[PDB]
Amino acid sequence: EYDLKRLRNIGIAAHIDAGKTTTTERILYYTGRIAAVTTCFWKDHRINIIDTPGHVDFTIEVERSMRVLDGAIVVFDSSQGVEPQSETVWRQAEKYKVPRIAFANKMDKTGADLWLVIRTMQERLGARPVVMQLPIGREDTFSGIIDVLRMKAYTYGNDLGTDIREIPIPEEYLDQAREYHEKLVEVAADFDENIMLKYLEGEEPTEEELVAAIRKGTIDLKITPVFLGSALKNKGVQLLLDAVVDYLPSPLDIPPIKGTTPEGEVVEIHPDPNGPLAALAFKIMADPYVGRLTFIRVYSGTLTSGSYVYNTTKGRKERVARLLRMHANHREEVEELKAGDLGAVVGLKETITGDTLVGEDAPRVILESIEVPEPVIDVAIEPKTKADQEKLSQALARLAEEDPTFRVSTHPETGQTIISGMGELHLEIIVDRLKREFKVDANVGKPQVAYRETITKPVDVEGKFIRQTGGRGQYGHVKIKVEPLPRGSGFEFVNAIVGGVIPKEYIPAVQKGIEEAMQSGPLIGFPVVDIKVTLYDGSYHEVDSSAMAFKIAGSMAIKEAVQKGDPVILEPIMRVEVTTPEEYMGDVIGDLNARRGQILGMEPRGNAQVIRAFVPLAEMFGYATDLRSKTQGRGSFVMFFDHYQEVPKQVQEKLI
Ligand SMILES: Nc1nc2c(ncn2[C@@H]2O[C@H](COP(=O)(O)OP(=O)(O)O)[C@@H](O)[C@H]2O)c(=O)[nH]1
Ligand SMILES: [Mg+2]
Repeated sequence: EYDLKRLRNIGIAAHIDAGKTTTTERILYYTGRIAAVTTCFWKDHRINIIDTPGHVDFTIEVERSMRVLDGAIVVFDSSQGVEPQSETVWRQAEKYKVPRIAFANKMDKTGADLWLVIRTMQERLGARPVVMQLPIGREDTFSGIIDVLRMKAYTYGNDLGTDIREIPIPEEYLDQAREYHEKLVEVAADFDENIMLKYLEGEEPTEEELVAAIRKGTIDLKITPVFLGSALKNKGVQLLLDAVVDYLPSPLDIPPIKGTTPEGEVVEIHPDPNGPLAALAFKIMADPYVGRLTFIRVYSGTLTSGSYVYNTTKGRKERVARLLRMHANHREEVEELKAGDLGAVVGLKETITGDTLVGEDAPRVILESIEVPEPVIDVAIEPKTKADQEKLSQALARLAEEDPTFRVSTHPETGQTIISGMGELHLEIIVDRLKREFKVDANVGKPQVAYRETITKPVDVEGKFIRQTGGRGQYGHVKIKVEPLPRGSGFEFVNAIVGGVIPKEYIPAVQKGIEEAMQSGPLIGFPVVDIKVTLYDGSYHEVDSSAMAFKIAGSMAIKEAVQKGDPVILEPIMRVEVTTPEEYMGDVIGDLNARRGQILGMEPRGNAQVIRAFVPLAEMFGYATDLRSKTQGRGSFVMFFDHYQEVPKQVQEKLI
């Protein structure tokens, strides 16, 4: 009941509204005649369907979901062929070196041309797609599908899937069918030698030869077999399954994952159920009654239900209580989860999305990197009126655990809770996450940028404090030397008091006091970073001095002594991989250098052209729509924070 050669772990990446969701939903209907990844069966093959992100912008989620799957299907709204975003989604496919096939959906829709896809496929996606099926009909006249591979046709009596009759191709669509059979074998002959020789001598190859050959090609990334249908009208979907088994890869065709030994050495993990074990927990999905199910693709070895696996990313052991394969209607308990297969685990306390798992006495291989995002997008948030402040921070509790990658901070002045993250969308999703499924309605603020502040020249000034007989005598007096530290060298304190000049007891306050003003730079009101303070002189009032009057004695000096060291804003200067069609280069490169950018290289990937840059995050708000407009939607870009840098003189002056 387990042959690695019969699995087929696949995804469904479509432009929104192409039918990512409606194709799957109709894919289960046909499979199930007997939710992250959702196993199922078609002619003696298992087909674990990983879920690919909703919006294809999701990059990181996308990265994962990619890594987790073997084959993949692209769904094209056959109104517009490869859609602008369906164009962008192909980019991701191209990237992660994943074999695939394509689905012309909506052939009933008014606006139903196949060739439209084919043309703008090779034309816009550099695909060299191959035609395997020809419609019988056009719009709402669409009556079937021809398989030019096997030279037969299927018909569809009703818009249901109740009626599918195998019919010999109509005399009408015959001369077209024959031309494309040939033209195809010309692509099969491109892979099999025995096929060419039979094309020439005029011999008909064999269905296997054909399909066998076409498969090497689909797989080895040299084509993209192309079928069509309407998932709405329930036609050609079966074929699409007959496709997947035929062309889409088992976990044995795709290459082994690049895993990293702890010594640095990066070795390759070969799909072997009877060897050391490792897996990837990509999806921490919170079930109802069962609890924290974490979803895992297994690469080597076997997962036994009731065992002790090692969370290699965190470092703590985990116990696998039950092993689940979630199906279309119901769950499933299993004892094994072998290699190349996918599923759900029960237990695993401290295991988050991405964490790698290996088994007890097994090599500690990590599969995912170590990216801890520098916090760059600050967002301010009052509750509704402290009716929703209740379930505000108690809401962050669940959110924090399963995702480490975001600050939470109460802002100095306004006391507004402040959420510090990576990207913009990263933050926006949580608003919908909170103002809806968390029942935390409230007052939101515009994304801000993580400006930090610092000095440049070394200063040397004090910070007294006097409030005598109010209510009992109060007093305290510091004298400090501050100098600027190198970038992202952060804080350093030094105590060079001679002795006795200030009481030993009261230093903590001076420190607690410095630390409290470094949350408010004089330039805007952002955390002062990169500095070296030195307490060296002072005075005290023997009775009047107190833990309060030296917290203030000290705060009054870090505040004051900043506005003297020629203060300076620093800003987040990002790193960008913008994907533009080769035609819009001279156009958007201009866009970067308008946003104080500094272009680095340009290296080709696919029919496209990618460009590495140094735009200030400060100049990035709305860059999506500005590039979607300059590439007519064809563009796409990704950020990866790089460093903090100074702001130029004219940049600062305006910053108030
Ligand atoms: N004409 C036509 N419309 C479809 C078909 N499949 C899906 N749709 C429409 O696609 C829209 C959204 O598709 P959806 O399942 O949400 O795809 P997704 O947005 O990419 O996940 C729905 O409003 C459907 O009516 C099809 O085969 N033919
Ligand atoms: Mg959808």
